[PDB]
Order: sequence, then structure tokens, then C-alpha cells
Amino acid sequence: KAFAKFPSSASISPNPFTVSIPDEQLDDLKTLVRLSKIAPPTYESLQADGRFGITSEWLTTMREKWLSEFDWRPFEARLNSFPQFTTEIEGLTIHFAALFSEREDAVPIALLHGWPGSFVEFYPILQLFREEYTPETLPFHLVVPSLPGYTFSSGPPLDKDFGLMDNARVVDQLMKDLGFGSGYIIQGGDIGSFVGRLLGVGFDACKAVHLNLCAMRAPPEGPSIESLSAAEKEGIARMEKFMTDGLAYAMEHSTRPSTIGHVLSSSPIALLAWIGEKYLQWVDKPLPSETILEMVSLYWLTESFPRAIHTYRETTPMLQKELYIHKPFGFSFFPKDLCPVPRSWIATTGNLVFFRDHAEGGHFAALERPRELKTDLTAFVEQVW
Amino acid sequence: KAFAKFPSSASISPNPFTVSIPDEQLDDLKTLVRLSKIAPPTYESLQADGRFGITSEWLTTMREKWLSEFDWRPFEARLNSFPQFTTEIEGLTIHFAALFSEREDAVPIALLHGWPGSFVEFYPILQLFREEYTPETLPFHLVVPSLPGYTFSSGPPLDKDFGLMDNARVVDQLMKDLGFGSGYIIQGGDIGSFVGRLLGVGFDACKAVHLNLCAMRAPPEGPSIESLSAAEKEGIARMEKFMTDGLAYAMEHSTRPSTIGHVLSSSPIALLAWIGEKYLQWVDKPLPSETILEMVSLYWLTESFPRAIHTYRETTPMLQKELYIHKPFGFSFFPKDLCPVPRSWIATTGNLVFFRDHAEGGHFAALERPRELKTDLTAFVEQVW
Repeated sequence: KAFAKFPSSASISPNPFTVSIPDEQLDDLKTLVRLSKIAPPTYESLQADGRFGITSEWLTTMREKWLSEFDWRPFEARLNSFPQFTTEIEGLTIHFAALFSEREDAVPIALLHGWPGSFVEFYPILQLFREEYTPETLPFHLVVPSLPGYTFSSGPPLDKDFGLMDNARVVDQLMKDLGFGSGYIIQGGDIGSFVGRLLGVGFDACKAVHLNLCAMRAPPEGPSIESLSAAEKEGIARMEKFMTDGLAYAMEHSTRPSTIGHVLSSSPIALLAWIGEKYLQWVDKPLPSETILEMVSLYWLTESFPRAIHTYRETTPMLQKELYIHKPFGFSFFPKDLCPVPRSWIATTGNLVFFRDHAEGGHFAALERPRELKTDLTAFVEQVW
Repeated sequence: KAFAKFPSSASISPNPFTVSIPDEQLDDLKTLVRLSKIAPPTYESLQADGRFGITSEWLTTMREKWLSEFDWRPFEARLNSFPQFTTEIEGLTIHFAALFSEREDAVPIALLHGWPGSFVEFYPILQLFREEYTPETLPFHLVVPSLPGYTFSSGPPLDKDFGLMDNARVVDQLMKDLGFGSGYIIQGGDIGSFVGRLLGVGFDACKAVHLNLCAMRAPPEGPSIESLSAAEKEGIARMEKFMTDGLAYAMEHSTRPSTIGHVLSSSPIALLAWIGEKYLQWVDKPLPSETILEMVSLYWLTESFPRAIHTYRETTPMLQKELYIHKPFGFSFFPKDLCPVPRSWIATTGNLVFFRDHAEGGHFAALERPRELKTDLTAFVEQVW
């Protein structure tokens, strides 16, 4: 119950949430993993560098671990180690984890995840704050919502389209319900960075934004590639490779969400192969295999995939004009992220007053480099709030 | 045994082939279809027009038919109704169906399938020839090979890359082995049209080529879009939509063949959803549901998918120069095919001496309009041989 008390200005009632997956669901997951088949070996699946996707060796090993080493209960207990709640917004059940401070002057911050992530991606950071502060000394209110369509949050709606602006509207309303209408800051990566930009652009309660992803093309009337250094050019090269050789998954999410939704819902191995590839290719240092199995099992048990990809038709079909962030804007650069563009480019998309360049780390910053992201966010808030 | 005798000039021995899937394999297929799960309904899967891919209604209905109405034996008997053989080429087992004439002057023709097709796509055409001729009067030798990686043909190799040129080399060698080194003609659609073009371009034994697909962009120094009619422009519009909204599947096949190969090998429902979408969207008039189930079951039982997509990295990463077809070139235009470009454009890619424009029909011409494709091919051969 420590860090679980709602701010005095919150207008909603606390509805504590606990993850409790029935044994039957875990048994059926195991059964389906066991019955699932693996593709026959091919030239492509035998390439150790995995330039064609996951290897047969990796998938075979993971399937075996999922059946003999994997245990959901310990992970579930970990999920339940932090305060969690649910509240209804526009008919949707919105789940969120949080660490609330008892300090009246604490700065409200919403940490937004992306795909194939979830609220759990921020647990390592919440853990650091919990180890370093007490409810009476915590400088911030940390809210980690599950975006519509992800894990324990329901939706999106079945009778109407839902996009990035709708996601932004839900996040802003949640913060207002928790009593942060006078102001809050947003931290976002992946899809959360798209939502975060929209919040910084059109929602007044959002006072500042810190992102670790700025997907963009060469600026209009700004710095050209020829004005960039060797290191910055290597980054642009990596971005071009991602946009040409690494975006197929996104194009399928965007153009045929119904088909891929059904494909990945049919077998847990299908889901593991598709999402696992990203947990393997988007990081700097390899993640523990059990971490990947936990994340995939979480998506499977909550039927997240088919509901979460609705935003791809908008992120994967301006930044200097209509979507320019006029409010204090901060950025944390990790070299192995998907689109490592230079500071000069990011600076054209908003009032960039804070920039931190890191030597290591990939796409899942909160998971890979929690100390660095936490440290960066703290410095940003202290500077602009 | 009618139409099964090899030409007198064949250098290889006939190895009759028969399809015989063990009951156990059929039982496991049924079991996996039953245990497979379907995605929860979403806004996207409830769209009747299916602009986002297959609908929940369709997949649910097909799964039910697969379990209660589908019977493999009758289809298998149909597969075995025509002469089939296997032969080894470069270490690969190459399967092929055929109707051999007893006439010494019969024109050798190889009919090449594509993805998600197979040799069976040409059975309706072989059926028409068998009903209209006897071995003594058949004017052509009709060879329908299974390209490397498809159904009963093995490969591609596990220790080296394999591409379109390799496929062309195998087809040319097969025809030579059957004794057609003095000359043969090729008919091709989909991937078969890419292989067919390469055969017309660099293999001397190939005397002429007839295609029903000519994937291309606006010609270099040739006819512009402004020089096209209203009908032709509508065709170009359909091609642009396919290239922008309908190519995601190909981009995944091209960039991450290992991942998607494993994804679709995990469950028969995953395979049905992915391939079924194409059998639904690429045709003019809807195909019988049982036909789709038969084709998908064939791919499943032969583990075709992961092995067949190797060519996408080359078809989905010139036509006026290096790949220009100097030999007699013919084309059959079906309005609902994937890339319906105008005759003026196709004419820039080869010595086009034959063109047939049809009012109806889609991508699977051999399946959809067998009478038309057969007659077009016959007219072409008579004109250029």
C-alpha cells in the first residue's frame, strides 16, 4: 500500500487491480506451445546472423524453455509488486501502474510505452525510485498507463476507428482524473513518443515532453545530410536500413491489421516468432531469454496483439510546423534505437532545451538502460518544471 | 497411363509419382485446426468489405468447414488423376505433372505456377486438353513442374542462396532432360512470369514466352500515363493501390522470410489466414471455399510456405534493356490481376507479337479462366512456333 494513495486532487475513486491468471489459461498456453509446429529448416533460418529473421536454433531453444523452464507465477508476483489500478474512460477500462508521492509539490509524470512493450517496460525504473525514496520524499508522481488495446486495458472500440489522437485524449483525461489538470510532464518512446508529441502539441495540461524516439525524414529547409558528422551519418544509415529492410512488420500492421491479428492469435509460437524477432534485433545488449518469454506470454494471455496495432495505420502510413512542440522539449539519444537521427534534426521539431547523448543502449531504453533514462528524465524535469 | 509416355528423346528414366498422405498427418492437421484460436473481434475484423484483411466471420466459417466438411482423399485422388513424376536435378527432387503427346511434332510447353499457387493451378487446363484430344492427336507436350520449394519438389538448398535464375536453370534442365533441347515454349504467371522472362532472356532452348503478369513501373523513354485511356488509367490505379496497400505480405516474405516462415508453420489457421486473404482478394469471381481449403492443406502437408518464399527477396527488393525479351513474346491481360498495366507499356519489355485483352478474370487465370488461358496459349503457339 506504500505509494498507493491517490493525490488529494484526484476526482476518481481508487480501484486496486491485481493480476490473477487462472491455472486453466496457463495450462492451455503450455498445451498450445507443445502442439505448435516449427518450420522445416531452410537456408534463411540457418543464417546465424539472423538477417532474415529468427533462426531455427533460437526458436527451437525458446520453445523448449517455454515448456520446461518458464514459470508465470513469479513474473505475475513481480507484476503485482507495484500499485496498480483500473478506471473507466470513455467506456474503456484503463489500467495503470503508479508510484504516488505524498508530497504536495511532487511533479506529475506519465511514462508511455509502445509496441511490443507494455507498462512493465517501466518497472525497472519504478523499482529504482522505490529503492531511493519513501512516499514522503518522492519528488514525482509516476503514472504508467496501459494504452488502449494493451494488456489489462480494454478496447479500442469495436464500432468506430481509434487513432493516436484518441490515445492522447485518454492519457490526458487519466492525468486530469488523478488530479493533474494544473500540469504534468510526459516521457515517451516508440508509439508513446507519437502520443507524447500530440500531447505536447495540443493539450494544455501537458507542460513538457521528453522523448527517446523521433522518427523523421531529412528536415525541409534545415540541415542536410552533408552537414552531418561521420557518426551522425552512420546513424542515418541505420535509420535508412530500418525504413527499407526492417519495416515490413509495420506495413503489415498498418495495411492488414485484421489478417496479422488472426495470424498471431492462432498460436503462441507465431506470436513468439513475430515479437521475439524485435526483442532480439532492436536491443543493444541481448535481453535474458526469460524476459522475452514473460513479455510474449503477457501479450498472449491478454490477447493484446490484435487490439494494440490499431495505431500503425497512422504511424506507418509536418514535424516542423503543425506538430512542432512549442513547450519545453527534451530528448535522450540511444545509438541502437530504430531511427537514430542527429540533434540538429530533432531540434527542428520542437523547443529542444535538453539533449543527452548515450554511448550504448537500444530501442527499449526503460528496460535496457533504466538508470540512464531515469537520470535523464529527472534532470529534464528539474530543468523545465 | 494415357499421356504418360516420355518423349523418345528424353534422357531420363520415368519415375511415376503418386500423392499419398498418411492418415496420421491428416489427423494431426485436424487436431491443430481444432486447437488453434481465433483473434477476439476487433473493429478491423468486423469490416465486411475486408479492407483490413480477412474478417472474423470468414475465418470462423472456414475453420468450421475445415473440421466438418473438408475431406482430403477426394482432392488427393484428383491430384493423382494426371501423370506425375519426380526427377533429380542438382540434388533437388523435382516434381512435375504432365500430358505427353505421342506426336513427334508436338510443341513442348512448360506451364509455370507462382505463389500461393502450385502445379494444381493448371489442372483445369490439363483437363480441357485431355477431354479434347487423345495421346495420338495432342498438339503439345504439357509439362507442369513444381518449382523448387513448392509442394512435392524439395529444396531450395540449405547451404547456399537460391534465386530466380536458379529456378530458371532448373526448369530449363528439366525440359532438356525430357528431350526438349531443340526448343520449348513457356507460359508463366506470378513468380512463374519472372522465371519465364529469365528463360526467354538467357536460355537458348526457350523459343518463345507467354505471360499473364508483367510487373513494371512507367517506362523510361516511352509512353507516359498521360498518353493512356480512361480504362488503362483505372488499371494503373489498381496497380498503385496494390504496390502501396497490398504489398506488405511480400515485403515480409522478402525481408524476414525466416520469421514469417516459422509464424505460418506454427498453425494451419495462421497459414489459412495469410494465404486465404490472397485467394479472396486477388480473384475476380469468388473461388469455392473448398478449393481454398484444399490449396492451403496442400501447402501445410508439404511444408511449402517456408521453402517457397525464397524468391521474394529478388522479386520484391531493366525490363527495356537487360531483361528485354527478344524472342516471340505473348501476353494475356486479365483486368483483376495485381498489376494491370497497358499494352503500350508491356510492349517496351519485349518483342510483343501477341496480345489478348479479356473483360473478366483475376490473378489466378489458370484457375479462374482456364478456357481463355488455354485458347490464348494455343493461338500464341500456333502463331510463333
